[PDB]
Amino acid sequence: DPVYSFSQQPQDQVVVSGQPVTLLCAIPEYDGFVLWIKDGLALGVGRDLSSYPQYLVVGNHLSGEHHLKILRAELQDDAVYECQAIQAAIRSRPARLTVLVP
Amino acid sequence: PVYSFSQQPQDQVVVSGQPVTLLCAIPEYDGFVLWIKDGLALGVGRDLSSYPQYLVVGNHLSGEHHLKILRAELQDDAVYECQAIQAAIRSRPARLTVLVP
Ligand code: NA
Ligand code: NA
Repeated sequence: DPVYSFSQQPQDQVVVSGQPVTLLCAIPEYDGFVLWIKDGLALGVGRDLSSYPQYLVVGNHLSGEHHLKILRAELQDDAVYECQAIQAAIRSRPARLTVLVP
Repeated sequence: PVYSFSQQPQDQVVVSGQPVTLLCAIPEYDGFVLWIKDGLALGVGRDLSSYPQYLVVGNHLSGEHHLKILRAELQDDAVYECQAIQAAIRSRPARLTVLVP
């Protein structure tokens, strides 16, 4: 089987516009590339999501954490997100973020 | 999108054992390009070192990021797309049909 497994995977969430949200992703003992995918499109490579001011990879990389923080949820963030590892060739379960607008 | 594909991959039928190239080009784009196979990214840019069977080829000066499958096998029958991170564009998906003797 895949040498690697996820220790944490992102979960579906309902959030309010303007609220931060952290989607969890962790892979123990894994020192390769991790990508976050939003509706099929990669947001960046590793911690470099510099094309998206609204998205930040956080968590303790020493703990194998690659959490996606959406700093201020807006309706455009209502999407399906997944975490995947290139060298490990594994994909997390997909997580739907529901954004509700005040 | 300030950027667009000059070439995108097309569906292709190939026999097991033969190489096959999937075209992808984005003129004047100096950001990241990824190849995606059945929803999974194969590498970043020219670094597809996790897969000895897949090489990115083509003239990078002309913005080409062609995927060369060196020796098609049954496990390579899949849907492929190329996509650009900073440009935030995805190509059309290309289905590679691999036929076996
Ligand atoms: Na960012
Ligand atoms: Na390779």
